[PDB]
Formats: sequence, C-alpha cells, structure tokens
Amino acid sequence: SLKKLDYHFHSHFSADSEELPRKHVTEAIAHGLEEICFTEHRDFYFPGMDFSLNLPEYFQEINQLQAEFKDKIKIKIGLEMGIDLRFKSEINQFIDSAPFDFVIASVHEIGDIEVYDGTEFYLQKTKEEAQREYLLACLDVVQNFENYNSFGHLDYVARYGPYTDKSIKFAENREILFEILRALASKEKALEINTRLFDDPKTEQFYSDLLINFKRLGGKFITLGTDSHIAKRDWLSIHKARTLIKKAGFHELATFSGMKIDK
Ligand SMILES: N[C@H](CO[AsH](O)(O)O)Cc1cnc[nH]1
Ligand SMILES: [Cl-]
Ligand SMILES: [Cl-]
Ligand SMILES: [Cl-]
Ligand SMILES: [Zn+2]
Ligand SMILES: [Zn+2]
Ligand SMILES: [Zn+2]
Ligand SMILES: [Zn+2]
Repeated sequence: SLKKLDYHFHSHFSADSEELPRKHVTEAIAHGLEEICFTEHRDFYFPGMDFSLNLPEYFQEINQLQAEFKDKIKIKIGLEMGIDLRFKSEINQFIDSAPFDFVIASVHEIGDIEVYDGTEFYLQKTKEEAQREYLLACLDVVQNFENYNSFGHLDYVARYGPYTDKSIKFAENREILFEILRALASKEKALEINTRLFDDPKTEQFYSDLLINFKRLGGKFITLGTDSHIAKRDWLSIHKARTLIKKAGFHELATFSGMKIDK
C-alpha cells in the first residue's frame, strides 16, 4: 500500500496563499497522513506578481512544527520552483542556498506571459495550440534543467483559459508527452500526480494515460500532491489518484530528504 502523504501544498509563505502552516499539519494528522512536504512558491521575475520566499522565516516556522509534531507525522520542507531557462543560474543559486528536502520544477509562465485565467497566453489561440506551446516549454525545461526532484502538474494548462471544455487529452499530445515522460525516466526524475482537477473524469483519464506510459518508458518515481492553498482538502480526489497509481503498476510513492530519494 502507498504511503499516506501530501507532497504539494502552500501556506502563507507563498505569495498566493494565506493559510496557517499549523492548520495543514493538524488536517494532515486528522486524516492519518504519515508524511507531508510544504512546497512554497519561488518564481523569478514573475509577470504581474512577486513570488518571493522568506527562507529564514519559512525554515524557522516549519522547523518548530517538525519538533512539536515529531511523534505524530513526518514533516519535510520543500519548494515549488517555477522554471524559466533564461534565469537558470539565478534559479540554481536559490535552490542551492537552503537545505530544501524536495523540489518540484513547474512551468507557470512562458516568455513573460503567465499561463493563467485572463492573460494573453490564451488570447486568439486554440486550446490545442495552447497545450502544444505549454508542453514544448515543459520539454525544454526537462531537457535543460536538472536541479529538481519531481515535475509539477503536466495538466496545468488545462486549469485555465476561455475554452468551454478545457480538458487535455493524451492522444492529441502523444508525441510530446512521450518525449517528456521518457526524458524524466531517463534522468531518474519523479512524475507528480497533481490532484487539483481530479473532480473531472477527464483529468483521471489524462493522468491514467500519463502513468501507464511513464511506466512503459522506464518511469520509477511518483510523487502525489493536492496543490492545496488552504488546509481543507479534497480527499476523494487524492484517493482516486492513489487508485490510478496502483493500477498503473507503481507500488511505492517517492519521498525525499535533502533532495535525495528516501530508501
Ligand atoms: N502559479 C500560481 C498558481 O498556483 As499553483 O502553480 O496551482 O501552486 C499562479 C498564480 C496564482 N495567483 C496568480 N497567479
Ligand atoms: Cl490519503
Ligand atoms: Cl524575483
Ligand atoms: Cl541544472
Ligand atoms: Zn500557488
Ligand atoms: Zn504550480
Ligand atoms: Zn503549487
Ligand atoms: Zn486518505
């Protein structure tokens, strides 16, 4: 059975969350989670909004919670790092500046245009065009950046936009997704199963396809996260994800300490 965990969530330390870290912990304990990893935002020179992170304060707060809740739950201190290859050396300096336990690499903007509701990213672009541009940027990151553990939300582009049906289909992006999955596998990176959109059967179908093909292409490591910016979680969505992961033939989730896989 898979370790009960959440490896992607945000508290007031992130620019777009105002949640109490203690509340994530008490919610996690009430559900019976064995391990959690805070993954606060850092994105360099982000368009329209600063995603900065106060490392002294962040580490101090979580370090206190680790001590207080030591006997009840395992707590890790991680990072969701927005990647843009233009800032690779600055990004690497930041990641190397503190002893993060776990790092997610995510694409949140492309060419200083944010991928989000109401931005220029989706303007006069078909959903297929938007999906292709987003996945090409992800592939670029996987090919040229190595300082992370797991690749965040491949379906991110399907959260937003003006389309009636925002879903992403594996079949319509098969070649690029194969390239991404194989590159992750060969570099021994984890694939993140992100439960944000799991209320939608089409999201389940997409991740099921991701999982089965990752396995086919040599994938070993899977991380699981809610992406919750508040403490209240959608546990049904998490349970649905856990079922897919097991069904696809993964018998363990990957956990990390100081960015090294736990044995
Ligand atoms: N990147 C941000 C969204 O959070 As998550 O990547 O789902 O942890 C983008 C954003 C939030 N608020 C404005 N823009
Ligand atoms: Cl669970
Ligand atoms: Cl910055
Ligand atoms: Cl690198
Ligand atoms: Zn966020
Ligand atoms: Zn993200
Ligand atoms: Zn996130
Ligand atoms: Zn559960």
